[PDB]
Amino acid sequence: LKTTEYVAEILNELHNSAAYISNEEADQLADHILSSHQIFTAGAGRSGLMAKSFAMRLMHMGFNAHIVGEILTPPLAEGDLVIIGSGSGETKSLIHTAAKAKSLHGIVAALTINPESSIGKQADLIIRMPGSPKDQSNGSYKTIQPMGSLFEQTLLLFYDAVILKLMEKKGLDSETMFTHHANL
Amino acid sequence: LKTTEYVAEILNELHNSAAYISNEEADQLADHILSSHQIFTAGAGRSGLMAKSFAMRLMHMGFNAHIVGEILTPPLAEGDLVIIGSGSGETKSLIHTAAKAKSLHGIVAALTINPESSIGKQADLIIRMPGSPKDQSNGSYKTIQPMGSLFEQTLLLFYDAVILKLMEKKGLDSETM
Repeated sequence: LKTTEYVAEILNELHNSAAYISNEEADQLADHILSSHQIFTAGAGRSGLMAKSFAMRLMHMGFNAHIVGEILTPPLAEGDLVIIGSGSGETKSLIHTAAKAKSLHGIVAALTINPESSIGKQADLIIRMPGSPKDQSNGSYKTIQPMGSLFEQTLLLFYDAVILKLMEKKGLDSETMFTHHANL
Repeated sequence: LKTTEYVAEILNELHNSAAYISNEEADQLADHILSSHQIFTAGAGRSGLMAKSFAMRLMHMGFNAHIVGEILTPPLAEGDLVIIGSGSGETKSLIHTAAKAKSLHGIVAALTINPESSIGKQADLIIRMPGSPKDQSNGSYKTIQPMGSLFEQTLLLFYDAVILKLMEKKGLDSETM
């Protein structure tokens, strides 16, 4: 295949995966971002990178956004949000993050294939992601890509869409858009 | 209005945008990756995040992948490839990177909206990205999202498409990874 055909193939995969996400949980996420005084994102590897890109945009929008596990991460307080992207829902690091977060009476929101997983079970809000063996045998999910790729891409677009819904709720657009980005 | 609808909006913007890329360039980037003995990715901010995603997946295929500007990045020798993602092609940190790389006889590929930009003029391979004033005035390029969002999403999708082409050329699939 041509590289551009692979791009288009990828975008085909992302269609079946996207829409399939439930609005009620998603749109609830945006309200939590609006209330909580602090917001933390989290993920491992490539999912970690996507979490970072979301926190970057949130900061640009002027939320007190943070990334779990960086050098200058502040302590979570009661009420703060924690957003966790994890396919498996099993990554031991992020289990600990959710558990520790709930103990401090933070709110945990998990984005995962497996709502029943160790991370899902802890979450106050689950945004269920496609990729289940049931989804695959269904025809509701399929992929040509090495493991993680489609789920990681779904995180990005999903995160960026949450950005759009926050702009809307705050009455802004990609033209007005004043972003708080680094200077030096 | 609803988040899943905005997802679809983004999907729409990507369909118009993504495939808008030239394969002659693309497949030659895959060609270069298989040639060079060391591969370096590069970017700033979010584009930097995408390039880290690339290098990681390139690492997974057993390529000699690194990311410009990390603690353990080794020195570039002649022949090596450096892949640079820059919307405007005018990020100062990356201009230097591009410059230094060529000045060391490395091969430079740049993924920018502006081929004649500072970074463009330094590159051996350009992968022109969608977003130009022309394409804007044309009515072909529209984005409802904060600046760079679309270019960045595109970078990621392209990088993962390039991974797939590399798998094809190496005769492997999702399983063998």
